[PDB]
Amino acid sequence: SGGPNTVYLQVVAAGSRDSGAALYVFSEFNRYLFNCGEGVQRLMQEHKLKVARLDNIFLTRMHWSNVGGLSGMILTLKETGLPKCVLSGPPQLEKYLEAIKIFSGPLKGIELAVRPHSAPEYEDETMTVYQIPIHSEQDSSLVVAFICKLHLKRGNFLVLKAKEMGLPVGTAAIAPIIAAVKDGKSITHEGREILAEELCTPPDPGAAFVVVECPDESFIQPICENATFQRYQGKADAPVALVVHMAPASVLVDSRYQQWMERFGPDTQHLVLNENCASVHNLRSHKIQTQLNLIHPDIFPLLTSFRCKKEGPTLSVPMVQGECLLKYQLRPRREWQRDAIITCNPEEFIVEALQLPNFQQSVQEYRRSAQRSQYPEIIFLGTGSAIPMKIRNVSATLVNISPDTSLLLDCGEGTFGQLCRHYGDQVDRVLGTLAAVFVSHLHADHHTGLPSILLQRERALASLGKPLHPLLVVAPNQLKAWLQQYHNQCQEVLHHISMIPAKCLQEGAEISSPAVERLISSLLRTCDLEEFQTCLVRHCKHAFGCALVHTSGWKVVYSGDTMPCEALVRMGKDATLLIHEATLEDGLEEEAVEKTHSTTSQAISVGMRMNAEFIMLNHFSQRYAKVPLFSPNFSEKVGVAFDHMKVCFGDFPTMPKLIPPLKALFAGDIEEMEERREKRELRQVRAA
RNA sequence: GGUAAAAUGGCUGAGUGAAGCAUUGGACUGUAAAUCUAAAGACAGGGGUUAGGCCUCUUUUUACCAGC
Ligand SMILES: [Zn+2]
Ligand SMILES: [Zn+2]
Repeated sequence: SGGPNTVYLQVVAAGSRDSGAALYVFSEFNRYLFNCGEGVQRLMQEHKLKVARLDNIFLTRMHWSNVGGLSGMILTLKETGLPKCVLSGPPQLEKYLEAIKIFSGPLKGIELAVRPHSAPEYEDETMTVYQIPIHSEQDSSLVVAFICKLHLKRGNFLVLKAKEMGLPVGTAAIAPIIAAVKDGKSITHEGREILAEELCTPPDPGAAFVVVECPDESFIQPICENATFQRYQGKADAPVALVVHMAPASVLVDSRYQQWMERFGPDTQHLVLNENCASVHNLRSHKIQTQLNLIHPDIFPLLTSFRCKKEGPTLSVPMVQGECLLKYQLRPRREWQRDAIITCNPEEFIVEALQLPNFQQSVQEYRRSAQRSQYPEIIFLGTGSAIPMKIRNVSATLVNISPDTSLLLDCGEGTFGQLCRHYGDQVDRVLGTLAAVFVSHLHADHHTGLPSILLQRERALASLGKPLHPLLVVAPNQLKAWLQQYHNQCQEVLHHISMIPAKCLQEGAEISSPAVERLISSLLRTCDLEEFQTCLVRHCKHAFGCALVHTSGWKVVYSGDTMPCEALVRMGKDATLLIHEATLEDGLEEEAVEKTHSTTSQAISVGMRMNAEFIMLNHFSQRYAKVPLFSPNFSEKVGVAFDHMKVCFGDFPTMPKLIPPLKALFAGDIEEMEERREKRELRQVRAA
C-alpha cells in the first residue's frame, strides 16, 4: 500500500495552568498522543477523540503535569481491552511504570513496551520518528526532540489521459500498467513509449514536523548547539512543514532562540503552546454549572474562569496561538483549519434552559416558596468514581473551616483544575491556607493527584514570599512506599510532605513513635478542632475514615466507600453532617455486595439509624453520574451532591425545595436511566 | 457514559459481478404440487483517497463494563 493521504496535527491541551501541553496526531493507519498530562484523557473523551486505538505515547520532559495522567490513560486502555501499546521517552520511564503497578495492579490484558532513548528509531508505515537526546548545561535536565518525517506519497494516475488514447481502462489489465507506472518503470505499448511522465505526477517525498520543548533558558544553548537540527535547518531534502515549541513566553522572546529558530525558513509554520492560551475546554461542565446556578445562587457559584491578560508580543514571523482543538492538515493540502474551535456562550445555555419543559414554572414556584454558623464552608470538588468523565471528576471534597485554615481531605487525580475553575484567580490566596490532606485508601483515584496539588501549593506559597511550611498528610503506610519509590530519580521533593499514619489516630489507639508526638498536636489547635479520630471500614485492606469535631461543638464525619459499618455507628454520634457513598442504587444489592459498596438504600438506612442531622452521599457511579434517582426514602436529612457544590449550615432549612427543580432539569437523562438500567437488571436477575 | 459484533430484499452466501430458495399464463399432470426457456425488487444515510473491498461522521439491533 501507499503512504498515508490524511494526516492531521491537533492539540488536546493548550498548555494551560491546569494541564500541560499535549499533542495529537490522526493518521489513516496509526494514531499518536505525545505528552500525556493531567486531565488529557478527560479532554479527549469530551472532544470525542478515541481514547483507545492509540499506538505510541511520546514523553519529552518527564514531569508530573506532563506524565500525571499517564496512569489514567493506562487504566482506560486496560479496560478498553487494547492488546498492544508502546511507550517511549526518557530511559528512566520503566521505573515510573513499575511504581504504577504498586497501586494500579498488574497490567494484564494489555502489552506495554518501553522504548529507551538508546533505541535508534521507531519505524512505521505512516511515518518515521527519530530521537535526539538533549542535555542541559546546568535526572530532570533531560529533554528529547523527535522530528517526524512522512513517507512517500505515490502520485495519482491520470485515468482520463490514458482513456483518451484507448488504453484498457476499467479492466484487470490496467492494474499491471498502473503498478508499473507508479513504480517508475517506463511502459511501451501500441508501438510508442508512453513514458511515466505522461501518465502520473512526479512523486512527492513528503513533509516533516519537529516537536521540541524548552522549559527554561538553560536549554536554549544545548538546543542551539544540537548537530541534528542543523541538517533540517534552512534548505534540506525534507523541508519541515510545522514546528511546535512548548516553551514559556519569556524564553520565546529570547534573542538567541529567535535567531536559531529563524533558520527554519519562511515556509515553516510555528506554533507555541504555553500558559498564554485563551481557549475553554469543558463546555458541558460550564453549561451544567450555569444551569444549576439559576436554581440557588451562593450554592452553585459561577466558575469565573481565568482569562489571558497579556497579548502575545510581535516577533520576526507571525505566530498562531495554541488555542484548543486547533488542527493542522498535512498531505492533501497544507493549511490551517479552525472549524472546531470551542467558545463559551452562556447566552445559548440560558436560552436552552428557558425552553425546558415546565422548568420555568418549577423554578418560579420554588422562588415564591423561598421568599447559626456563618462560615462552616463545605465544598465538594468532585463526586464521581474512578475513570473521571466529562460530567464530573473523581471524588474530591474540601472544607474551609476558617479563612486562614482548611482541610483538603480526599484529593483525586489533579483537582487543581477544579479549584482554579471554582475560585478563579482567588486560588492563589486559598492554596496558601491549606493545612493538611487525608487520603481514603490505596485506590489511585483518591491519592494519585497529590503531587500536582503539592507543586501548585508550593508555587503559590513561593509567589507571596511566605516561608515554606511542610504539609501534613494522613495516609496509610502504603502511600509512603509509593512516595519513596518516586521522587528518587525525577524531582526529589520529599521535603514538602510529613506523614502521619492513620493507625495511631484510630479510636483507642496508642502512639507507636515519637514522630506522631507533637505532630498530632500540630494538626490540632490549628484547625479549631477538638481531638481527631479514625476507624477501619469494611471496604478493603488499609481503609480508614475520619471524624472531625470543631471547638464550638460541631461534629462532621466522613466515611468514604465501604459497606455499612457498625464500628462507624456509635462513634460519629451527634454528628451535624455525615458523608457516605451512593455508588450503586436500589435493585443492585448483589452487585453492591460483590463490588463492596453500601448503595443508596443501605446508606440512607444507616443514616436514619446514625442519628446524624444531615446525610450527604458521595462517590456517585459512572452509570448514574448525571443524577441518581430520588427514591421515596428521601427525607429532610438527605441531599444530592454535585461537583463544585457549596453548602452552609444555614442552608439546612432551605435545600428540601430544590428536589423538584433538580428532578425537572434532568428529564431526558433520568428517563434514559429508568428505561435502561432498572428493567435490564430486573430481567437479568429474573433470568438468573 | 464507554467497549465488542452485524446493517444487502419475503428468507439467505460474498466483494471479477452481483448468487440460491420463493412467483406471473403452463405445458408430463383430468388438478391448481414434480422439471423452464423471460420477468422483478439489489450492497442502511453522508465524505477522503478516485475506484466495490479501505478509513471517518450519524442512525437504527445483540452482548459486556467485578472485590487489587
Ligand atoms: Zn475506592
Ligand atoms: Zn473510590
